[PDB]
Amino acid sequence: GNFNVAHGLAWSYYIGYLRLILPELQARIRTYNQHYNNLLRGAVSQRLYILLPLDCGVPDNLSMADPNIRFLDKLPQQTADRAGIKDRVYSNSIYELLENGQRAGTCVLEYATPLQTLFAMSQYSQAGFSREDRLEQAKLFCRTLEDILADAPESQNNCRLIAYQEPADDSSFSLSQEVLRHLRQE
Amino acid sequence: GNFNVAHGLAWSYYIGYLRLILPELQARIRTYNQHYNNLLRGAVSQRLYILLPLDCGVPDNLSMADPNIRFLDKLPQQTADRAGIKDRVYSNSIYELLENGQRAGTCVLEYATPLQTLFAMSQYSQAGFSREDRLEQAKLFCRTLEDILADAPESQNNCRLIAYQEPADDSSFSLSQEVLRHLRQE
Repeated sequence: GNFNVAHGLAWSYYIGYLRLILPELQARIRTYNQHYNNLLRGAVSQRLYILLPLDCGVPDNLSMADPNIRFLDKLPQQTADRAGIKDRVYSNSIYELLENGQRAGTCVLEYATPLQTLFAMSQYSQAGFSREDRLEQAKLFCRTLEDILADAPESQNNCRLIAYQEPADDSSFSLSQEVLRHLRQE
Repeated sequence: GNFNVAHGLAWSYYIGYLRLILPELQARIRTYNQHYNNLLRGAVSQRLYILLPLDCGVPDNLSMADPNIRFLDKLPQQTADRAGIKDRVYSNSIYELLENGQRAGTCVLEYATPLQTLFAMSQYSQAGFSREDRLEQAKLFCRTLEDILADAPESQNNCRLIAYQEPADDSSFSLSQEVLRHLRQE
């Protein structure tokens, strides 16, 4: 009905990023696990885990968001700029999920960048954007994003959305646990 | 009413790019004209000219779109990553507008990137996006973009939108002339 900025954000994210990165994602993780060391087999997960914090807060470093999340390595490149699409290549990060001072899991992990736009709008007066407005568009962003992936060809299979909202007060939340739950699940 | 992907695209473009680049645009052009050579005064225009082709076609190189548009130089950097915003710095291009094999004008010039998303959607089956759909969203993108700039603080003053549509057949159009008209105008 109204403006609904989320719809545009979701499509740009998929068309301009997800669809270009996802196809070769499995291969780049295979390279890290099997072809970057002859003494050990890597155990990096097979999917791109996309953090979708409804509050749209996106820290520069994951560890600060949670100490139990630690940067491990850069996802190896392919490498091919001219495969057709061009934007390639892209920088991606592998993280180890700590639990009891012990590595519980490992995976390529990142926030949904468009949420920065959402966050920035709410902090921009001319936008007339409130907290609830941000939440509304954030939820919407996820809904339309997963709607897109469903119609996608296996792109949904190389990818998983981790949407979550933290309580406002007396808030006990563990990002790593949230991710782990997802990793562990399969 | 409906999805209207343009609204999101316009806001992301302004919030994530225009608003970060525009503020220091005047200074970077002042640097090129006055502080990059002690033998001559540069004559680069004072505004960022944004190409808004309604057909959403965005060539890698401007000259191919028109031979009379020639890359001249990179817009000098500031340079400051941590001014608050971070994405900075950004690469920008200065172009000379030829006319009769003679330089008629010179300015920092670039396409509105989000139009690539529009173009890409129309070429994506699952989107259910037609030519007219692309045009509709393209026009909409410009409308909401200029709506944003109007409420902006002088950002509109350091910037100018060049929206244009080319005829389908027997099409005689000169991009350089279009830009020049704009430059000349002031």
